[PDB]
Amino acid sequence: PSDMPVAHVVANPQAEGQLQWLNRRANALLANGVELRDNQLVVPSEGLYLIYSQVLFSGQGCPSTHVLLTHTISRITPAINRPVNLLSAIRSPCQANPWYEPIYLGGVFQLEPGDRLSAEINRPDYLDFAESGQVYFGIIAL
Amino acid sequence: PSDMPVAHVVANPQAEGQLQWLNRRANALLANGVELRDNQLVVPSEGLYLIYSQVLFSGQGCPSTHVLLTHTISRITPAINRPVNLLSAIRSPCQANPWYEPIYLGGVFQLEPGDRLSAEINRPDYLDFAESGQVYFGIIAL
Amino acid sequence: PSDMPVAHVVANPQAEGQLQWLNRRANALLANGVELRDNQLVVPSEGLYLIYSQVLFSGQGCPSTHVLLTHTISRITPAINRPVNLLSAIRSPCQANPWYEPIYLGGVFQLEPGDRLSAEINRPDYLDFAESGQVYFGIIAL
Repeated sequence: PSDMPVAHVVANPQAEGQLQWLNRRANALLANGVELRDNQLVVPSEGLYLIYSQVLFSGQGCPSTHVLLTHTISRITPAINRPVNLLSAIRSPCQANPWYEPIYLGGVFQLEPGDRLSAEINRPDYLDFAESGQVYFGIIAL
Repeated sequence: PSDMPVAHVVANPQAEGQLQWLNRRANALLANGVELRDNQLVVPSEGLYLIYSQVLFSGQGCPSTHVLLTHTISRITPAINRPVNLLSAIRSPCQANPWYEPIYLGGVFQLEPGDRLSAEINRPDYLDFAESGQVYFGIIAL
Repeated sequence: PSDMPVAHVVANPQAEGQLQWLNRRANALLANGVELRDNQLVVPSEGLYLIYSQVLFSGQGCPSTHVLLTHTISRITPAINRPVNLLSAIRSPCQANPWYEPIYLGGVFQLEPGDRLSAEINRPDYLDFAESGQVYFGIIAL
């Protein structure tokens, strides 16, 4: 534990089905006001924050070529409750023989106290996580 | 609600042709000394800065296989008027059937007041600033 | 000037064989306590750190399809002197036309004084340091 608000949650291996964020420990972090509610991060005070997140996709051979992987970081203010696209990226893996497609999103944003941030993916069934650090989501107060 | 120099500009949808950075946007930034001139960021004081940027490429089927996507972050010091390769990455999509190839660049650098930073791409025809959060460029003073 | 611990080492072109981190100056960093020993970064004090790294892979035509590129950032505490995956990602280039697959890893972690951090890759044969800004590794104290 230390100064400024901070969070660094990680995927859930046993949650084989969806993308659930957990407060584990190597240093998976979550303190100084920041809390995890409804699988989302909640900022404490007003200020500039650094938001980042990565997800790894994995597949055993392509179906056809109509496959698209997406990762996004939306911001939900308390006034409204809509998921405005802060950081978004897309990937088209296609076109034994496995395939892997990682995605990283990073950026600095001005956040207001009470805000709710989240990181979602469209195809949580390719979501790879057969190892520590292959998918995470975090933020820090600057 | 702020203090250190900071910038987080984004692509321009209507600039269908080139990569133009904009700031007059809700969750976008550009303040505390940092200004956007000639489509480039300009640092205020001397110090360590975090520079990041992402771009998303999109295509509708490959031409052949001789296609290379590149994203770079160069530095230009006032006196020495010359681009310095700070962050660079390359991608080869190729080898009906669309393709999405994102690229993220991040790093911490010591900058001198008056410096001019920029983020460029070689094939602005493959640029895909479709939805929000897809293509951006920012920096922050640590 | 600045005063928190910081490091931003880069690949070694002439080290044609392995991934060697170098710190001369500039446009890379390594100061304020942080040192580079045994090709690894060593933290000075206890606190939250931002760790990032990127590597670029390059190839001249695929062998078959059984090729996997990996980049990882392991930790090593004073107590248990063994690695600890902090950030890991994988990529599969294959599904004489060349190819380019970059990988970026970023995250915030709580580090204890005396810790040793490193960034490794499984196939240092494609590790592409032909240009500047293509392969780097750094950290900063928040």
